[PDB]
Amino acid sequence: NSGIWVLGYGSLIYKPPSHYTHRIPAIIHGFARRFWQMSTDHRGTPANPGRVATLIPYEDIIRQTAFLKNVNMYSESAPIQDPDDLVTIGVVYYIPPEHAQEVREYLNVREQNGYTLHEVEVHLETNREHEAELGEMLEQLPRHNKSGKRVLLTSVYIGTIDNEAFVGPETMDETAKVIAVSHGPSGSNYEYLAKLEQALAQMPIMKETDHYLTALLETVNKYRHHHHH
Repeated sequence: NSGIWVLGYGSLIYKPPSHYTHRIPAIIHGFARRFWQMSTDHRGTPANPGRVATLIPYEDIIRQTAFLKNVNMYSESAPIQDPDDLVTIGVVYYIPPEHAQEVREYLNVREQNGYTLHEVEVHLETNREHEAELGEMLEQLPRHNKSGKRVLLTSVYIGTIDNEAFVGPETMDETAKVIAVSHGPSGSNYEYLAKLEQALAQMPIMKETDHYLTALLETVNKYRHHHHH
């Protein structure tokens, strides 16, 4: 078999697949990350479902007024004019052939709650070590005409707007109250958001932006420790 490239944009950024051998920062164009997937098994419960991350493609954004309004509200590029105006940061992992089959099965079970497997293009933000170890591969990837970055086809888990766990569109006030208090077998819903925002904030990817995630964390923090009990 071949190896696999797996894109992480939520908890896979800071709780990675097993056995990976490369981990590269990745610019995902044409998708917005939203906390519009409910979690009844990890970060919430059947009685009180949490919220976890999913990616919403441009082609779905432009099919509902509520989605288009929400992306413009939080984006510097408002009004969003084209798919490349939507930017989400993540990382891509390489799993070598010897482990790809087993890691795929682990990730399928880890993401069982409504995610499906897709293939998307990302722009790589490589460092010099990546360029030393993977230069022969990078030279064979196309360079994007606008960004000048190498473009890589990578697999990705996405809760599509059709899946049973999808709760979008949801206003930030409603999403933040749920994240502030939900808690499941994996831990608090708050930890999932806070670790994701920290893992992105601590990535050495500079400004060359969708403010949703930082706005969400700010709202969650205001609601935290102000529950009725």
